[PDB]
Amino acid sequence: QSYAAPPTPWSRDLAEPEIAPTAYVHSFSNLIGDVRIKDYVHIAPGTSIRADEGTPFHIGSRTNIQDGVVIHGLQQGRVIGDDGQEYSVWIGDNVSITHMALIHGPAYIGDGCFIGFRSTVFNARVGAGCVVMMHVLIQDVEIPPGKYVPSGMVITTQQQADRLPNVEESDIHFAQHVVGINEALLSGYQCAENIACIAPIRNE
Amino acid sequence: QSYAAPPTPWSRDLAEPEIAPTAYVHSFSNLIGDVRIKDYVHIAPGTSIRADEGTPFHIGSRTNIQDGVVIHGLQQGRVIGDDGQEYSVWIGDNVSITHMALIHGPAYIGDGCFIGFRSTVFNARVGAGCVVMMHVLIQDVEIPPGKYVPSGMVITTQQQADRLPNVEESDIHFAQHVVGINEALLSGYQCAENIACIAPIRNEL
Amino acid sequence: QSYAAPPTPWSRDLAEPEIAPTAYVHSFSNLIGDVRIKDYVHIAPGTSIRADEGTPFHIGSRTNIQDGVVIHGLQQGRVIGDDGQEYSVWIGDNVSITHMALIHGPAYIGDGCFIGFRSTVFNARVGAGCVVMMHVLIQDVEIPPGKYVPSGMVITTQQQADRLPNVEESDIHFAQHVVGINEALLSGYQCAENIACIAPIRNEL
Ligand SMILES: [Cl-]
Ligand SMILES: [Zn+2]
Ligand SMILES: [Zn+2]
Ligand SMILES: [Zn+2]
Repeated sequence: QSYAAPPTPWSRDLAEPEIAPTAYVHSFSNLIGDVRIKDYVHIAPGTSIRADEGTPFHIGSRTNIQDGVVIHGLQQGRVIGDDGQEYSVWIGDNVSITHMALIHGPAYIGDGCFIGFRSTVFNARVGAGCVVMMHVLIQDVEIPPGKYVPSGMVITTQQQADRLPNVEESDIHFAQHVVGINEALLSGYQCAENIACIAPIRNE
Repeated sequence: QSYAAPPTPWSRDLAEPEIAPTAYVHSFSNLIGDVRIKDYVHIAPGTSIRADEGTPFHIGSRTNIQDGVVIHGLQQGRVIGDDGQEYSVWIGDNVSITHMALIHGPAYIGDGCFIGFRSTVFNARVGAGCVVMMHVLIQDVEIPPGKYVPSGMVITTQQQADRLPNVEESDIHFAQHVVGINEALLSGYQCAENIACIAPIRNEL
Repeated sequence: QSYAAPPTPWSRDLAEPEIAPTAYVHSFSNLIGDVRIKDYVHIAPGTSIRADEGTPFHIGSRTNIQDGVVIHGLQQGRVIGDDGQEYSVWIGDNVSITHMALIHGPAYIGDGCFIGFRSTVFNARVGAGCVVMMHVLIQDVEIPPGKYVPSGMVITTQQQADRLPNVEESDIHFAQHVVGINEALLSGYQCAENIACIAPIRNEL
C-alpha cells in the first residue's frame, strides 16, 4: 500500500517509494512519498511511513521496521546521509527499529543500531552501534557511537547523552541476532508468495 | 472505512460519523459511531477513533489527528462542550493531536492546544493554549489555560497540575506552524484524489 | 486479514489462527500464525498479533484486546499455560489488554488481569487478578497474584516486583466492569451482522 507525495508549496515531484525487490513489506501498512528502501528490509504490519513534510527518507540494507512503527519528519531540518545528500530521516544498514518505535526527522541512526520497544528518536543523531532499550525518549541530542541506554530514560540534554556507558559484547550479539531473525522472516514471507517454493513445503 | 455505532444496553441510534467535505481522512484508518468532524480537519494513517462506549466525540475546525492516534471514551462521564452539549470527548479548534497520542473520554482539550508525541489525556481538562510535550501522561486533573508540560511528566494529582509554567512565545509559534502545515497537507491529498487537479501536475514531471 | 506463519528454519507448519465463532474481530487488524482465540473475545481496530517467531499464542474466553495493541514473541523461551501446554504468549480468561498495550513473549498473564493504557509485559509472568495501570513497563520479573501497579512505574528487577501493594476490592470491580463492557460491545457488533437482530432496531430510526 504505497502512494505518491501530495503536491504542496514545498513539494511537487509526486515522488513514490523505491522498494528493493529483495525487501518484503506487509500488506497492512501505509507508505507515502520519497522513501528509499534498500535490499533485504522487513517492514511489519501496522506501520505508517510518511514522507510528505520532511523528505527524503533512507532505510538501509538488512534493516527491519517492526509493528506499529511511525516515521515522519519536520518540513525544515535535514541530516547528511553517508552519500553526501540531505535526508529528513536516515536509518543505516543492519538496524532494528522495534515494536511501536517512533523515528522523527531530522534524525540519523547509524549502522547496527538497536532501537527498543516503544522508544522515540526525534531531532537527534544516534551513533553507529548503539543499543537503546525500552520506553526511551531521545530528543535534541547526539548519542556517541557504541553506547547503551537503559530502559525508561528520558534524554533531552547533551549533558545526559555524554554520560552513557559503552555497549557490552552480549549487547552486540543480541543486536545481530534480531537482524538475522528478520532476514529469515523476510525470506519465508517471500517463499509463501511463490507457488514453486511454498507448494513442496505445504505438501509435507 | 466509516461505520455506525453498534446497538448496546446504553445506545440504539446506530450513529455514523459526520465528516465535513473540506476534511481529509486517510484510507488506512478506522472511524466508528457519533464522531463529528468539522472543517479542514486532517486524519492521518493508522488512527482509530471509536465512539461505541462513550459518545459523542467532537473534533474542531483546523485540527489535525496524526499517525497511530487512538480516541475512545468511558461509557459514564461527560464534559460540557462550547455549544452547551455533553460529550465523551471534546477537542477544540486549531489543535494538534500528534503521533501516537491517546485522548480518552471524559476529556476536554481547549482551542489551540499542542499534544506531543506518545502523550495521553484521560479523565481530564486541558485549558486553551496549552503546549504538552513528549511521552506525557495527564490523568484525573485540570491543567489551567496557557501552560507548558515538559517531556516525560506523569501528572496524576491536582497538586502537580497547579505548579506548571506558562507557555513561552516560541512555544506558541511552534504550535501554530504545525496547524498550518497540516492544513496544507489536506488540500494536497484532496488534489491527488481529483483527476482534474493532479493530472496537469504529473504532466509537468 | 488472517495469515499463515511463514516457512522458516524453526517452523515449517504454516499455521493459521483458530478463531471461536462467538468472537468478534474488527476488519482493520492483522493476525498471523498459530493464534488460538477462544469464546467471546473482542479484538479492536489497529491491532497486530503476529506468531511467526515465538509461537503458539493463547487468548482466553471473555478477554478483550483493545485498539493499537501489538503481540509478538521471542523465538526461544516459553511459559506453561493452565492447560499444561507450552506458549510464547498465554493470556487467560476475563482479561483486559487495553489501548496500545504491548505483550511480548515469553509472557504469561493470568485470569482476571487488567493491563492499562500504553503498558508493556515482556519476558515476565503476571499473576491472576493483577491491576496494572497506565504507562507501565514490566520486564524480566514475576509479579505475584492479586497485586496493584501505579501508573508510570518502570519495573525491571524482582526487588521492585516483590514490594507491590495488594489490589483493593474497588480495583476488582473496576476490572470486571471493563470485561462486561467489552462483552456487550461484542454482541452488538455481531447483532449488526445478523439481519434478524438489526432489522427491528434500524426500523425504529
Ligand atoms: Cl505507544
Ligand atoms: Zn510529525
Ligand atoms: Zn477505552
Ligand atoms: Zn519481537
